[PDB]
Amino acid sequence: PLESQYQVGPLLGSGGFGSVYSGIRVSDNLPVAIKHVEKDRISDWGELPNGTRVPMEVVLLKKVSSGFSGVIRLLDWFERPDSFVLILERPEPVQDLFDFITERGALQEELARSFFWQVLEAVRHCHNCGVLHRDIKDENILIDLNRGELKLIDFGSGALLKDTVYTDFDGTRVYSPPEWIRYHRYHGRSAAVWSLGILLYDMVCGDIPFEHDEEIIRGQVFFRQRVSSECQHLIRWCLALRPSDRPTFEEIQNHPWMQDVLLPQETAEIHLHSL
Ligand SMILES: O=c1[nH]c(CN2CC[C@H](O)C2)nc2c1sc1ccc(Cl)cc12
Repeated sequence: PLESQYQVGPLLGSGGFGSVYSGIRVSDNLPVAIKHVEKDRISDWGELPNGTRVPMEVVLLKKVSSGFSGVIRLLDWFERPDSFVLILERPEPVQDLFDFITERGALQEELARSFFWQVLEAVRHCHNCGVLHRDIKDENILIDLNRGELKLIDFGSGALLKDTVYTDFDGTRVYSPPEWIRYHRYHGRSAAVWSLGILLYDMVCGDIPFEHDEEIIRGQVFFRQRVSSECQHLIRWCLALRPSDRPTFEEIQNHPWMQDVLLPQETAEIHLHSL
């Protein structure tokens, strides 16, 4: 047990009410993120395979951890009287997709296609593991600036994936679909695909398409930057008003705009400058 197996560093992130510290695993120097979660604001508890009462976030992290590098891995966790503490992998150097977009504006299609594809692979891997993220967005995506690999983070609004209707939601409103806004219901996959359309527009236009409830419900997309027709068609497809008109993961990945994606390595050399 105990907190001498990590050395705590500076607080990460530039705002918000959460607490995440840069850390280093004393045992082997592995860089890690130390995320503190308060009991008071966990609304969702689950119970572990061996049946302990933990935050849903932990149950979901444990279900998606494993060889595949597309989701940040939970390396360990500890409970305290008033909070849980989660130890996760930390790439170094790293930058979130929100900052990266703040710095570099709208991304070339080629870089968006490669980022977007790795996001699809990560989300497929969560779904495949029985986990629904429910807050896919540029702040919840890390870029490993050296290998050009993206990593999905923050399962704090997620749920077990199921085929029936969800009537609760706690993620980011401007990424949530029109069926949630109007009826307080949605289904997992189709909701996630809407958030993927918002994300792809964000990447190619440098900002999200909708801020207000009405624009979400209206679902009309205006492009403010030059964006190929195939990419605009994928986006409008993801943002179909009717859930059953959205594409599956498989159709998104077999879309003509998704062909000939760069490997992560090439993506970092070309767009992140590696060598
Ligand atoms: O689960 C997380 N949450 C957050 C916090 N935030 C709340 C604001 C944003 O949604 C995400 N950061 C991280 C994680 S894992 C992780 C791993 C490496 C690094 Cl460098 C940061 C993080």
